[PDB]
Amino acid sequence: NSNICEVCNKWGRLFCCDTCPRSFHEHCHIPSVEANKNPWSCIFCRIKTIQERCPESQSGHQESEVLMRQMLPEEQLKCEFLLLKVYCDSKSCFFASEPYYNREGSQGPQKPMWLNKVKTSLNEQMYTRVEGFVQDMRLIFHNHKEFYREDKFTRLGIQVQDIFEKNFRNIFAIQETS
Ligand SMILES: [Zn+2]
Ligand SMILES: [Zn+2]
Ligand SMILES: [Zn+2]
Repeated sequence: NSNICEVCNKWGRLFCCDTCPRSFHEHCHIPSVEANKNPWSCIFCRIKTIQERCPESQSGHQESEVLMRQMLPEEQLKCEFLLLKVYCDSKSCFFASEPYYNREGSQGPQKPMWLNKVKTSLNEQMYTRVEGFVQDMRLIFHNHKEFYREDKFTRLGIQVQDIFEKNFRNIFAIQETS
């Protein structure tokens, strides 16, 4: 197994996947690494199994159809994994914890949002459809773009949004377009 956490790339107290060589800190894995279960399979393995059981799940989909899906167990897992993929980028640190807004010439957003809040919301089963999760994720970056205006710091929002969107299209097998 790897000797660093797959998500944050640090060593420490790691839990090892029994079906691939990845390792995780307890609260870096999403959901948090389970108390027992021997063997244990990580989220990357669980996602791979879904695809393998239903190869046609990788045929292309319309975003509008994906968003309206109810958050049954497999859609819940896919959103957990998509959230994890954003945390895997080190630039996610800027969007992880609750922000605050005091900048000359800007007003804070009406509805602040951050990754840890989405993480809690998923854990507490607060989203009933995929749309709920995706709207909150996109809101994180949209709030950032609006607040930071012409500062070059706006680019961090663009960059982390691109990681989100690429992973969304991959995980949910969105039909490729130009
Ligand atoms: Zn970690
Ligand atoms: Zn694994
Ligand atoms: Zn099938």
